Amino acid sequence: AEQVTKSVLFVCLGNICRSPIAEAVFRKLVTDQNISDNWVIDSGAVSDWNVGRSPDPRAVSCLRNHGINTAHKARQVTKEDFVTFDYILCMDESNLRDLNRKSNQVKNCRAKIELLGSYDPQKQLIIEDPYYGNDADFETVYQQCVRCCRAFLEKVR
Repeated sequence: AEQVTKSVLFVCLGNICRSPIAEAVFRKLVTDQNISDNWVIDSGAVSDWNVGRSPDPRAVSCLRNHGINTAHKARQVTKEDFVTFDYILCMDESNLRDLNRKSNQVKNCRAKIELLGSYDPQKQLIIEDPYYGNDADFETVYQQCVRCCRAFLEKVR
């Protein structure tokens, strides 16, 4: 077994609810397909408000419900992110606008930035912020992530 090394950065506003879910789901996909050795995976925030923090407890228990774990600490997206990741996948239009803006200040930006939901076979473009919702909202986010992440992987795999 030998290939090339790819990388994806999952992005949300706070990197506390959504992207940690996407990231963890994605590591699990890769792990299950015996391709971890060829992937660099990470998640970050548009905002710096929550850096250093662990993931919302509802996100942690949602993943646990699905047999998945995470040890993520919130971090901010940085300028080098744009030259080091193959892809930057975000949750909603606001994240999208925000990243595009930053990436501009980036000369040799090589990252492709897109909505993770653009990969949804069900076409639910946006991954709604679950912060003020309840346990079922987290569950629905997990579900979207699963669909989108499987779809994404099948095409760049």
